[PDB]
Amino acid sequence: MNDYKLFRCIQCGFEYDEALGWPEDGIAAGTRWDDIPDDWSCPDCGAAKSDFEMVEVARS
Ligand SMILES: [Fe+3]
Ligand SMILES: [Zn+2]
Ligand SMILES: [Zn+2]
Ligand SMILES: [Zn+2]
Ligand SMILES: [Zn+2]
Repeated sequence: MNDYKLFRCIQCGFEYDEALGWPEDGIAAGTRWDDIPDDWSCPDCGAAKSDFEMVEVARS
């Protein structure tokens, strides 16, 4: 499947999940990383999207 991916802020550890989005900022569940506008930042420390690393997750 086109699995939904997890991305971890390299500065504070916050994790964005494509499956959940970030509704408080208008980012719908299912929003893929490349489709998030660049005005968005880590909600917990302000780091830019470029400061995230994709997380490898196990099969489910
Ligand atoms: Fe952060
Ligand atoms: Zn797959
Ligand atoms: Zn896209
Ligand atoms: Zn915006
Ligand atoms: Zn940065």
